[PDB]
Amino acid sequence: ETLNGGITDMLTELANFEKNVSQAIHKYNAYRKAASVIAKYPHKIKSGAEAKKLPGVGTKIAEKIDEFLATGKLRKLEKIRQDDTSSSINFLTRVSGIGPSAARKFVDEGIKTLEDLRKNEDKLNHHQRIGLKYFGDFEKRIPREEMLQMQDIVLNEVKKVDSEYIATVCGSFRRGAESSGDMDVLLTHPSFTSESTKQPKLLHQVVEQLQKVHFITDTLSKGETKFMGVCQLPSKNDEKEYPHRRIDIRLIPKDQYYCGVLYFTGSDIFNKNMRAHALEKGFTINEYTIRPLGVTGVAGEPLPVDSEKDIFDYIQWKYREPKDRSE
DNA sequence: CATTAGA
DNA sequence: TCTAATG
Ligand code: NA
Ligand code: NA
Ligand code: NI
Ligand code: NI
Repeated sequence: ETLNGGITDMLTELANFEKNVSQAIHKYNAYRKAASVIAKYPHKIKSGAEAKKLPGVGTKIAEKIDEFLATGKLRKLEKIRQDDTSSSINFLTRVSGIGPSAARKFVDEGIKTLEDLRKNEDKLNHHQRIGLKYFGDFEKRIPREEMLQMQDIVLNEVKKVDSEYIATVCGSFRRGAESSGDMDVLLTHPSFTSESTKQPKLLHQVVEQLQKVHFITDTLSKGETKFMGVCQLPSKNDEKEYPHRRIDIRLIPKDQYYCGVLYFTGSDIFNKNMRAHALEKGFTINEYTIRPLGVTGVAGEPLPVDSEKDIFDYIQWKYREPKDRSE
């Protein structure tokens, strides 16, 4: 956690670089497992060899580990850290909709910078266009102050179109989070569950609604169960407008909401932890259900959940207010 | 770990 | 269809 720091960080930088700039999944895949066990390692890694003894530690990484131990740096790391080609991929990548593949290809054509990107806005697809469009706001964190306003609106409409709708702004926001990076709305309605053959309009309806009044301003992608957009608080009595923000809404079969809800609320840790516990207590938990553990090894059987509580009850835990879903 | 675009 | 991208 700190004894192993610098080693694991460089190990990560190393990996990142392979996976992006280059296309070396393995190398990249290599660096991480390494980066992983060395972090679990309980003692100060004092030398290559010492590390090397690890699983996942080859001579290659060892080699690097020495050089790093030896001198506060690493050349390849210094060289990569400098490299404009590589530097660039690192950047373009930020743009919403721009992955590494694309990052590499733009770079090859010479689009390095943002400006470059604009001039060739033609080469960019919708998503990416939008990305480039809201580049700045895409980066800004959302204040819960605003987080609250947004939520106020969304629930308001959802209700309006259908009083039967169930919506939950999941995420950190749900966890008190002073700030948040983007809104996640979990949707479900009673007339949509595991079996009942869809009702696409169900998603569609509300979407309309939300753009209707001007909350949704664009569509990143919209399909029958997952809307992905941009949205924004009405600019008041002017002098101050609101930044464009990423927002996702997903429809769910009412017969899986709470797991789903549980699930997105997280935190990552709250999850696994709640996850490892449901296990001893004879169960299995995942993004949509909870199934009693069968002795024969495994077993199925979706238990009936009517709220986040039911889930705990099941695994017999303490109802954890989201506030304290932190770990 | 899956859903949507795209080409 | 595959392959990319976001979550
Ligand atoms: Na080894
Ligand atoms: Na990106
Ligand atoms: Ni998100
Ligand atoms: Ni989020």
